Amino acid sequence: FLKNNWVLLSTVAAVVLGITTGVLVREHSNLSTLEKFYFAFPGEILMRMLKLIILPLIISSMITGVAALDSNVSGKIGLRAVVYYFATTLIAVILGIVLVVSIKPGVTQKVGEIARTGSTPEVSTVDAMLDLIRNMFPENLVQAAFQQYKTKREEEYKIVGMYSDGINVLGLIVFALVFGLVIGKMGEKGQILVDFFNALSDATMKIVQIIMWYMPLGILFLIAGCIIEVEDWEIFRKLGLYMATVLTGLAIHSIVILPLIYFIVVRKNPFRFAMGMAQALLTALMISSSSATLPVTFRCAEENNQVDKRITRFVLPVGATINMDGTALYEAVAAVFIAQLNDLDLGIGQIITISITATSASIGAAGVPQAGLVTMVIVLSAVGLPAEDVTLIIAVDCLLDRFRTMVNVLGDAFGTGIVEKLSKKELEQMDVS
Amino acid sequence: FLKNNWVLLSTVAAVVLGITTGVLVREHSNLSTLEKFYFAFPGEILMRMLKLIILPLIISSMITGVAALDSNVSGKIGLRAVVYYFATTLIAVILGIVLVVSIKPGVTQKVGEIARTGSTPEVSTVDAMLDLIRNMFPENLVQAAFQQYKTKREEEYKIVGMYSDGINVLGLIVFALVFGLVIGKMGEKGQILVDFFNALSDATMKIVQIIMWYMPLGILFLIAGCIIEVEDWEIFRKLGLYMATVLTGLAIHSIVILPLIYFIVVRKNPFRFAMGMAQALLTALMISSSSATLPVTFRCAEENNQVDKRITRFVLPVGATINMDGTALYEAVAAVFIAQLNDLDLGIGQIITISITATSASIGAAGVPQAGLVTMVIVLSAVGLPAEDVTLIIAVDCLLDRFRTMVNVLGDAFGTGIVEKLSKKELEQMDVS
Amino acid sequence: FLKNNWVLLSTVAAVVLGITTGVLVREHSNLSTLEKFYFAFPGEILMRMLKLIILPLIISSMITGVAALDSNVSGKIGLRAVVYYFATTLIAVILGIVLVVSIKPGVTQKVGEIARTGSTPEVSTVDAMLDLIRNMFPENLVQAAFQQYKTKREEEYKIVGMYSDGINVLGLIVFALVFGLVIGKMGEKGQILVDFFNALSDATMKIVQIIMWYMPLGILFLIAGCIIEVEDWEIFRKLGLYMATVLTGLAIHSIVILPLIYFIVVRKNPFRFAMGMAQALLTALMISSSSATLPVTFRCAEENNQVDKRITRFVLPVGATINMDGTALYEAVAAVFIAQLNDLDLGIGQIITISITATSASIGAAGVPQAGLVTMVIVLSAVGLPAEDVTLIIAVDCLLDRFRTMVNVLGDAFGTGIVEKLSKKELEQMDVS
Ligand code: NA
Ligand code: NA
Ligand code: NA
Ligand code: NA
Ligand code: NA
Ligand code: NA
Repeated sequence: FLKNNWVLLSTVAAVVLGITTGVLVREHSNLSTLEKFYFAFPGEILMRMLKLIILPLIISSMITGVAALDSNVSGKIGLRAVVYYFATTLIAVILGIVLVVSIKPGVTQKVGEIARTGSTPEVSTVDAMLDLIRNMFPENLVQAAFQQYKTKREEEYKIVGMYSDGINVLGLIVFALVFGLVIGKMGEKGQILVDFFNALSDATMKIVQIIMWYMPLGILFLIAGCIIEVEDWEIFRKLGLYMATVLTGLAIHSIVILPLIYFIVVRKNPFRFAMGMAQALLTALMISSSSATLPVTFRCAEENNQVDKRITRFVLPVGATINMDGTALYEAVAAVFIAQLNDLDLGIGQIITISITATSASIGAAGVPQAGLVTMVIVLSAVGLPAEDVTLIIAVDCLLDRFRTMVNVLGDAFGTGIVEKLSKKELEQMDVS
Repeated sequence: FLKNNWVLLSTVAAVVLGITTGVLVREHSNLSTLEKFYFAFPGEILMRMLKLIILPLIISSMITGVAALDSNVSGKIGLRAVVYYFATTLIAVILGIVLVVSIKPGVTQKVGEIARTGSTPEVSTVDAMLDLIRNMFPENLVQAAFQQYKTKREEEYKIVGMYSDGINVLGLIVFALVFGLVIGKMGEKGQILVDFFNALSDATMKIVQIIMWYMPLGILFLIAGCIIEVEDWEIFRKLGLYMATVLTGLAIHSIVILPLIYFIVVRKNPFRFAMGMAQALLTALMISSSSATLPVTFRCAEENNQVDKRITRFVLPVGATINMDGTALYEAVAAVFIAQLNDLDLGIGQIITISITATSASIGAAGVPQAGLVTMVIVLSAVGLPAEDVTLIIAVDCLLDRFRTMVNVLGDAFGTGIVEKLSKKELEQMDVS
Repeated sequence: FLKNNWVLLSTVAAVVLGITTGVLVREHSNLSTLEKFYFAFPGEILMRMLKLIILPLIISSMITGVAALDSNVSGKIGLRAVVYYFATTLIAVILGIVLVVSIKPGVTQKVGEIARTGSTPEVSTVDAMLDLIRNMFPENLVQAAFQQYKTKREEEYKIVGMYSDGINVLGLIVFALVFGLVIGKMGEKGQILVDFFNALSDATMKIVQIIMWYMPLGILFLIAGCIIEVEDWEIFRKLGLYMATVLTGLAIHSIVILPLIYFIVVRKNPFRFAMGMAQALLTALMISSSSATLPVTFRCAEENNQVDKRITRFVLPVGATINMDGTALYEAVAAVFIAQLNDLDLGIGQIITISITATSASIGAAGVPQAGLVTMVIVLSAVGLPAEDVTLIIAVDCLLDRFRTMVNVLGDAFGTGIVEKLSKKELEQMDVS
């Protein structure tokens, strides 16, 4: 049985050992902040090693995937993927809103009882959306590989912009799509670039295979340091009903809505598809990042589920960037819970604008130093609530982010198969002629 | 008639509509600073899309152009282009000085009457020239793609340098020329690099062709927001004679001096050459940037005027970087006008040093966050005037910069044809053997 | 005799003329700080031109060298090189410690008599080593080409990290080694990348050949400005015995230890090997940088000593990065001298930990804005001395750094030949089959 499922067994054992070690250490010892930081060093090393891979993999994969297909086939496949992503995000938002409204978690809990943690950023909604469009079209290609643009209102007001660290994934993907479309039409004139980027993609995948050897040791310390950070369980008991509502929404979505759509589109049992993606699901639940787990999702979807490479290389990065089913559900539930916490009544129009803002904000927001907090503030402003109410939820974000990430990865994995089945005729036509 | 001149007709219609919209909006409505900024969003998007193209196009074009020619042919062509650029800049400076001296605009106008706008930077002349030489030879190739070097005097004085945003075009072009010279001599060993950069150049040109579709909508809002910014026309009336002198100099240069030299060198009617470049001229007059309009100039000069690609790819980027006929004329006229504004008499030696400083400063200065203001301050210091007198002219810089840009582009376009005619024998000899 | 040794003769003449000019200028004239800075402009230009070459040369050379060999041959060659580097650094540290202890320079000199210069940085040992491991694995490939990571302790303490300028050579070399290993195994799939990087390496070497023409003029002003900076010779007389001890250690190492090991391993006379590397030795003694002189060492070792390119391309960059025989000897001598300056007795265990800290700190530290000062502070903290005692030695660092650099380059040059002789069978086996 070994030498075939060694990676999965090692990951499971590392997760179990890390949970046990975190519980034992935190319970039977007292550590300072500096010692707690020093305890999680291998996890940080694994984090930066996985971050090192994102740029070459995304660029080469997008260019190769777009360049392989014809222009007409590419347009159709992209349209189907976009429609699927939008529909799934909207359904997730609707389910979240319905659940949080029905359960009514915030009615009993008082605002004064709940403690406050973290700091609230200052957000302008229009400036945030305009910054999103600006980052769609960067000014410098080299700067976009490690930096992003942001505008702030300053003084009777003037807008001033600056650049800060953090890779601009959206602009890079837009440019990679346009470049692959252009070099596909050149034919014999652009073949050398196609070969260059194909070789680069293969090399990056082999490097990821190398990193997979060290992954378990970093995973152990990552989950252990996640457990050690929480000082007390009283806040967890105080936020029990809200976390239960969020987890119920995520579980219902992942177990019912996506498998039902998959079975309706492609007449196959979706649980074998989910079993194929189990390794990527555990990776997403541990690392808690959708872009860093992309090569694992690539490998799972291609080797286990026998999905076509032409569909996968195109679909997976775009889904990793713009498909946020777990996030939008979270935002909606948190917004309505905060509204119920105060003595504020919610009308039908308020629910509608909350849903629209959550759907657009999650899809648009691909990466920001504080992306979730900014989008949560935007939703709260849309409903009219103060931005300072975000502090109430921050205590359990480190715990819920992992489940949100794994839900996003599951959505992308299901979507790749659905789009592959939808465009079965085009692939046959293209390969025969 | 359509489907052949659609781009030109759309650009003309967009310019007319933008002027009309700007006039109507500013006259029949009152807007705040924030609303004025929000009104020009499509123009800013077009700006950053055009800036995204500069780096790959310049690098690939320079490498391909130098690598195609032989070393001896390259040296001759470069020498002819450099001599033409220097001579045209010197003639422009002389014409400017003669005109501003003859008209005497500053005699009547009092210094106290003219209002003051903007902020005056602090400039050291020797430090500025040394920074120019430093930027000729950058320390890092990756950093030079999006940043530039500057030194300031601080304390009995010590020099401290730092890096700020803004692409270092001069250093990139120097390195690209050296690299293309080196890989041309390698022969069979460097062929793969030649193929790589040829394909990159073709892809970049196709991407520019894509951007040309959205250009008109951005142009409309660019010219409209340019018109809306000016608060009142009283300052325009107060600076009427100075603007008239500058426009007279630019028009005389563009209509007489360049066509005469072109007709003398190559026995052809230069107005058909200008008609071929009309699209690039309108692009430069709208965007007001010489580097961003380079692909349009490439396309016009190659498709319409049937200029050789070997000459064009070498000549156009260098001219875009170091040929500043419109700027030097502006600087000279502004300097002498400021001198006439005060009770200061100008001697022959003062005129000579003004002309020399304007010629060297404009040619050397290719790109700086505030390039024109810094060079104007340098010229004022050379004649001995205070740097605070720059504030008087800033009011109409946004209007005059477009005409200066279009004059620079026209000079480059004429120079490419003149150099092509001068080196007709070398091309034939190289292609036969 | 000319046209064959023109570069060497020009360099020697430039060194002599620069020493003469520096002595005459400083003695018969008085210059301000600004004028002293302006006097060394050509040297600074040569400095930045040599820095421009490091990134492409290192990346292409490492990728090409690793990709050429088989995986098993690569592992053996790397292991032999690593063992040689560690052994030579340890021997250098032991010799330094023995010499400084025997001579006893600090017994007579009082602490109060010695003047203090410069500023002492704040260093945390554990944070420094963790930063070294972090820089081994960077987060962004584009950012690693011009920036480095550093963590500081801030407030009951929290760790905050930031990025500052300075190329991350260690992370780039680790990635280049892994990439070359991966693309070597791909075979026919990775051939285009191999060709690309081979051509890039050849082009970079030709560009270095171009820079060699301007090198002498910059060297003259570099050595002249080095001489002019020192205000008085009294401090040199006060630090005479310490400088004599350091120079004795360096000379003994370079003349006895390395040639003896070379002769023992490969039965050849090592002084002809040293004569071959004379040009690189003078380059290192003038520029005082090990990475900037790497192409000169490449050319000397390949053309003059007939060393195999497969061994050289692999060995020389790693040695330039991690082989610091001169530095560790310096650190040990300085530490023990500072200890003798105070009324502090040194035990055997203290000597052992000093030697271990010097050996590990010099090898690990490849490049930092203040690398020597930080490692000296680390050693002083390891022995328990205050970090403020570093100010005593800074006066002669600009003089001693050149000798340290030339010792490092000599060690790398000897190591390449020793490793080539050790792995003679593998090369024959690989080329026959
Ligand atoms: Na979705
Ligand atoms: Na996703
Ligand atoms: Na000119
Ligand atoms: Na120009
Ligand atoms: Na060593
Ligand atoms: Na070295």
